[PDB]
Amino acid sequence: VGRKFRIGRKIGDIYHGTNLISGEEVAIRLESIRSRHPQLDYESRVYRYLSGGVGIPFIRWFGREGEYNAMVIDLLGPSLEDLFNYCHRRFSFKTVIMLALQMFCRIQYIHGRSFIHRDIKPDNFLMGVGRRGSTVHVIDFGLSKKYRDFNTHRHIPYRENKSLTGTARYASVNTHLGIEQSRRDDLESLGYVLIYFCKGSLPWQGLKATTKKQKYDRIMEKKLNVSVETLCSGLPLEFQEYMAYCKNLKFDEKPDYLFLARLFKDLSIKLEYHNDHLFDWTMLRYTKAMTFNKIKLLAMKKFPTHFHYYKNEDKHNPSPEEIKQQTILN
Ligand SMILES: NCCNS(=O)(=O)c1ccc(Cl)c2ccncc12
Repeated sequence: VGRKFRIGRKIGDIYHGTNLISGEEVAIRLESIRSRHPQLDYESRVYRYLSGGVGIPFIRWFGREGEYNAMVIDLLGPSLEDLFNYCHRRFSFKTVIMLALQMFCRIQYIHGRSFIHRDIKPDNFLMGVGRRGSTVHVIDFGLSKKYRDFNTHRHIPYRENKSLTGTARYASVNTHLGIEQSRRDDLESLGYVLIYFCKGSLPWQGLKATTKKQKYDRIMEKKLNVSVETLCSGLPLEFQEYMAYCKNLKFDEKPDYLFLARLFKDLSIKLEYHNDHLFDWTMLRYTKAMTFNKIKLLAMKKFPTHFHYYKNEDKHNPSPEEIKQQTILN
């Protein structure tokens, strides 16, 4: 039903859909007019302005279908959180770095297009269905705002006392303080996600509360009490360096994107990694083609170079060479 793709299995408000014209697969969402505070049309406009860039979902059609407005995107495979779960909530350093690299360029592009995503969670990073199944795409711009005016490139004025949006686990510290969000906050959230991929957990998730605000404040307290080098407890120098730079950015200040890109790329070169686009889930699926704790042990012995991990008890800054000894182990 609908115009003019047919919606099917629920993957709501997101449903699996079929292009009747071609047979192409379609991810289609419809909002619920008029409650509560629907914004789908605005998001569709954001997509339209952002189109042309890599890792940007393509809106086939947006309009009003029957009662509800509908947005239509081509299918984009699993999120990085679903792949996170598929790899037992832990990524190898090669995957994390490669994900961080593409994520950098995607987020850079958005900032180049004068916007900021302001959500940045693994749930909002989807891979793709086919040939573009190696690329990383970005979704949900419902909270996105343009930070600089388009022609004049003038930054939006400084504001405070506002609420936080939207997920506290990956939220910036400044956002908890009710500070207007700049580019720096997108990058800080990104850093939180990278640690989330390395360790598999964050110090503030899994807390106790009686109300949303009390929940946010408790996460806020934990984030303030945790040092930068403490949360990068078993991670290389570049991981601390990234978070240090991002938290020390002015509101108006634009990030030196190439510096953070080189930061992770040089770390990759130190570790003798490559942009093979061979991720953890890729090689895990391949070995499984021939619980899953067995498969993981097998895949490591097959590709000893690729799989390097984080040890949960370590309070340490593992040298590139130290980590490269996990290769000779497997
Ligand atoms: N792996 C979870 C799948 N996410 S999904 O199908 O609901 C999905 C949600 C939201 C958007 Cl914007 C999409 C875009 C393209 N493909 C799937 C999309």
